[PDB]
Amino acid sequence: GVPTYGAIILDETLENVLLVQGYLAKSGWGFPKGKVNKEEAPHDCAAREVFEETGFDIKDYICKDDYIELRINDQLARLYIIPGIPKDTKFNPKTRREIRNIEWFSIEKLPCHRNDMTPKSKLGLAPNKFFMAIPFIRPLRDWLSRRFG
Ligand SMILES: Cc1cc(=O)oc2c(CN(C)C)c(O)ccc12
Repeated sequence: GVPTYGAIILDETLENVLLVQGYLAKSGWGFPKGKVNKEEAPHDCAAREVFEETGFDIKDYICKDDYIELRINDQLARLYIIPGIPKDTKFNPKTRREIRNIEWFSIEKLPCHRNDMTPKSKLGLAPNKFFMAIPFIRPLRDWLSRRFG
């Protein structure tokens, strides 16, 4: 699979993160990210995708050692961690055809797994509008514990 790069943007308090809402197959909330072009560097893909989806340029903020990276069905996804962005920042997707909304969310109130259906005696997971973000929440919390306390 083709690797994807993007960003976990936090506010000044480290309480809140920035999520984007897609359409159709991407109909819930996730971190801004996308597939890398041929010969494009990780950090440049990250800045490009985040800019298309939020109107915020992260080029001069990226720390090349500061990221979280997961494999998800044999696709690599790396999100660079960008702390200290004020909540009064104007965001503005370029691609209005891809992005329905942008909003800040409380990290402690976000879920880190989806719920089962054992109250109903049925296998699988109940739907969750944070499906795309969920895998990154627990790594993010641990990474923040370590780097800050
Ligand atoms: C929209 C856009 C196109 C592109 O190819 O690269 C970008 C980069 C990366 N460097 C500067 C080339 C940005 O930092 C910010 C925006 C873009």
